[PDB]
Amino acid sequence: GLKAAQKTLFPLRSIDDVVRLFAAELGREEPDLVLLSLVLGFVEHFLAVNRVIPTNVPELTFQPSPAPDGLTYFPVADLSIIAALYARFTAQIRGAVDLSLYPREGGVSSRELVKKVSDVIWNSLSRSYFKDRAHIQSLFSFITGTKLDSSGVAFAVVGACQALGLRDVHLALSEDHAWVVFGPNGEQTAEVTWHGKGNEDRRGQTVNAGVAERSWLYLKGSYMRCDRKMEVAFMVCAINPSIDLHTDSLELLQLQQKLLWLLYDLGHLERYPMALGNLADLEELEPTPGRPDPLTLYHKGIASAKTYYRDEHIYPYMYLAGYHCRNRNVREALQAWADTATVIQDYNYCREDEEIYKEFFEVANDVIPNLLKEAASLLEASALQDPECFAHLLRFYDGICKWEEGSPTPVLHVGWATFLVQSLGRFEGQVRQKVRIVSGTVAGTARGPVLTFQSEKMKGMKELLVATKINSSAIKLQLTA
Ligand SMILES: CNC(=O)O[C@H]1CCC[C@@H]1[C@]1(C2CCN(CC3CN(c4ccc(S(=O)(=O)c5ccncc5)cc4)C3)CC2)CN(C)Cc2ccccc21
Repeated sequence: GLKAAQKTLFPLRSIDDVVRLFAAELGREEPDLVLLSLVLGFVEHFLAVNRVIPTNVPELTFQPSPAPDGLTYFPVADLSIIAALYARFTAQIRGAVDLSLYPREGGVSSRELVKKVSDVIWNSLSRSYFKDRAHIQSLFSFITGTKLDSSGVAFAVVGACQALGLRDVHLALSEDHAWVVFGPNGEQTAEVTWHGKGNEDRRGQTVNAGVAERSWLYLKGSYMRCDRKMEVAFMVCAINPSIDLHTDSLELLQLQQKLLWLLYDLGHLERYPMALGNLADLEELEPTPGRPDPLTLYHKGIASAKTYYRDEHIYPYMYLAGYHCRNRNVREALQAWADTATVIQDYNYCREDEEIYKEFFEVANDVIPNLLKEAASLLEASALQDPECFAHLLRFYDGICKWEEGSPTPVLHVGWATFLVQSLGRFEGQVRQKVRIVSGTVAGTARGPVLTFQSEKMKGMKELLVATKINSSAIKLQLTA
């Protein structure tokens, strides 16, 4: 329930008031996920979902404040409103799950109980709604509009488990999926939501099969296993400032930025590489004085991935590659994309890994080709004369070819092939020839750029890629084989 220490910080008439609430709750032994998710959901609703202030609705009020170029109206999170919704949730879950009927062997939650709570959330949801709809992540959505996005279901199951007093059930995240972790050592996995559009219902099942499959979706087992603090972080990263496709709520941007700096300072993003990248993106738009540069943050994310996740994550490098791409840094962007490909090389492409495929596809056949086309125009009155770029480009295609190896479905098709030739061509033979494609001569040590191919496809083409004249026939045929 809501304790006196929580209720005294209400009402929340500003961003700074909401941050105070989070700061307090993060200090608590067990931060209340339900309360924090409801508050965020409440403010997001009026700052992005429906910005029109209600004319008839009493008891609901707005707080005027000076804006940095007139006035801004913030939704006042009243204790009456937030507690009413909090009460509705706890009522709904407690009045559906009979704890007496389940034996809590030394506090450890049984698989049967986990599945029950998972079913309560699942069966409460609307029969038909657009699953990729924005602002349907928070518990405010589950209560007010009974709609939740894919990862939102998993967050709710964890929030609901917490309400029931089950302090061992936690959120488990990958880079494109969410599930639950529980057990006496927290080694029992349970699917509690769906993935993609029409890929069957694996709910209630274990994650073991996807981990063994070497699929990017279950990150070969080196996925995030949240604590209550990392769950709060997820919640903050889940803030959606999008009003529409081209505009954003400044208050929700300013709110997500402040909450992430708070989380950072208590060291709660040290195991969340994608959060460091999100904070970096926000620091790029409106940098807060005193705080580190976006590049410091982009690399803190990469550092986190290498330290706590065996350097098996893709987005930390994508976040950096995007920043350099935005800043037209070409070599640095192509370096970062080549690093991304080195990670995906020891993964196998499975049907459910479609999101990361679409990402590599856009960079290989749209983003990189545009950067090189732009680079070519700027030459006529530099990165196309740098041999390191051409090495990075080839290392990028090396990782993708290596990824395809051992995969049940092919990655590279004739569509990838055309853009390889085009991109190779953007570099003059003289520049291409400077890159030495060496397999190595002596293993270890005793007491122009150099590149080694890991993939068979790229190895078989080493001589073709470096030739003065490009044989489109052979290069296309070898990449697609
Ligand atoms: C923010 N951290 C986080 O955990 O946000 C959670 C919170 C709620 C769900 C959400 C998420 C994430 C969202 C972030 N993307 C990562 C972002 C970073 N990208 C990114 C992709 C490509 C490039 S590029 O360089 O190739 C490029 C640049 C320019 N033009 C073309 C291409 C640059 C940047 C996407 C990851 C998923 C949502 N998701 C649907 C389910 C989910 C599931 C588990 C964990 C998190 C999440």
